[PDB]
Amino acid sequence: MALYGFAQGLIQEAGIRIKQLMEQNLNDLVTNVDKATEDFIFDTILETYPNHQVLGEEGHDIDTSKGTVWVVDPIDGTLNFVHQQENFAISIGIYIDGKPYAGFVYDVMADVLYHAKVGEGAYRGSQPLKPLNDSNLRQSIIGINPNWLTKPILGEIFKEIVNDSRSARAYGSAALEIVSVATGNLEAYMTPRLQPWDFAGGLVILYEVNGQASNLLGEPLTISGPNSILVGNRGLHQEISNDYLEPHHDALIQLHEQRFKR
Amino acid sequence: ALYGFAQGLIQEAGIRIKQLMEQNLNDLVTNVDKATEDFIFDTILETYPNHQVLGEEGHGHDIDTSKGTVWVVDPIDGTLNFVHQQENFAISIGIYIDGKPYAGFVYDVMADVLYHAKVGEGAYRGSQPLKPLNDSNLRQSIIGINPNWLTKPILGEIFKEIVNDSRSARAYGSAALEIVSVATGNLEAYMTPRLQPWDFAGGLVILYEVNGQASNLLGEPLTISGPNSILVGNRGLHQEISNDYLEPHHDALIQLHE
Repeated sequence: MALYGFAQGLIQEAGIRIKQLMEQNLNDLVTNVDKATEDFIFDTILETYPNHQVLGEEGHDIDTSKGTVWVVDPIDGTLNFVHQQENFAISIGIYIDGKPYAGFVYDVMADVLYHAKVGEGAYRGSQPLKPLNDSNLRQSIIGINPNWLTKPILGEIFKEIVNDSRSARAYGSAALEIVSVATGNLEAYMTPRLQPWDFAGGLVILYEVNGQASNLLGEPLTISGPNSILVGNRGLHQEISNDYLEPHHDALIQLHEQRFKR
Repeated sequence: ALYGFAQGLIQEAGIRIKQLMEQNLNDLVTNVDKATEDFIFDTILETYPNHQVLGEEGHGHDIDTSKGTVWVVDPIDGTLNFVHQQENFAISIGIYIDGKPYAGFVYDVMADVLYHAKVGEGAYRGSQPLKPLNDSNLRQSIIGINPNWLTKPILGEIFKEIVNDSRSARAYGSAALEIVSVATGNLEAYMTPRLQPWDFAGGLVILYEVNGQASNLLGEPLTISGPNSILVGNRGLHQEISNDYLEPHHDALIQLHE
């Protein structure tokens, strides 16, 4: 539990430093807080575990299958931060020899840390989260940014799933949206593009409550590269993938290759 | 005093919803909505016999909302959020005198935050005053709009271009709290093609008191006489969205509106 405990305190303490920076200043603050927060997180890890690797948003050619890897987003939801001064998270996923060990998403402005060690359950603070139950799409609320319904091809494909869902939401922080699936606040969430540091922490929490995650082609998520994202309770993950994205697989493959190849 | 009375009243309504959720441990939302509206209605009339109540649960259907003092109330704004999230829903109460705003109240029940305003006297988050809004450019603005409206044949095109130019979009699923979100600065604009009076009435007073503006999609003023489309924002991007993006589609909107 040692490294887990170190991560937990570190992320909370980095949250306190984010609020201190916001106080002093009472689109340039967010860049500055983003760098401050990653340099603190990087330096504290390096001081204590000198051989650990850090895959970070702020930039810190890394083979994520070898040794211990911290994948960090200092501020996930930067626009939320700039415009609302809340609804943004620090996110930390920790992986050992390519394999998930622990995940953390810290809602800095509510002081709520979501966290999970692989195998040991998922938590909101000191309260355990319950396993997820299956839903049908017809009774589910889903997370999806309205901007994706405007895009060529992607638009038409996401329209049907929006149409069948009961309703749709979008909160602007991917790590917090994936946690909203883990807590049952959304039955599913999707986006065509996310960096590893936006899903790594959230994914560990999701998996402890029996949720599932894939990309839009049903392929597993890994921290080796950016990807599209579909997460949900088992049941309706399989309905969205099987009945709504499957009939459009070739078009999704083409989008995927255009976005990610090379 | 009428203002203070409504403040105490909306909070007690919330305590009772919290009680019915607590005791229950999708028929819940239906019964809860009824008991809250009946509580609100019985408490208004018992102190103010001569007032009326235009209610989501069905009190005052077709009353003529221009005569006298009129309480326009939604007990659970965001019924889907209530069912699925047990949070992100609000009680909304607008008080209108002679067809004109007097006061507004939206109570985020699970966060225990009351947003309130009396015409001419400022808007509040509990006891903290809310700052007046500044102008934003559309390209630097976050807008609130549900993805669903982008699926519809004529609407989807009418909103497309405004989603594209805007910096990003969000959707919370409670119109009363989305309007309040425009009044607090968490959103720069919010829009939808259909909303009942009980879902905007309380929110509009809060907004007007921080200098935001509100109209329908055709730039016409909103009233409590019936359903309408909605566009709220700070002044500059209200004007940017209406003038520049909505105005070209007036004839299609005129048609949708009837």
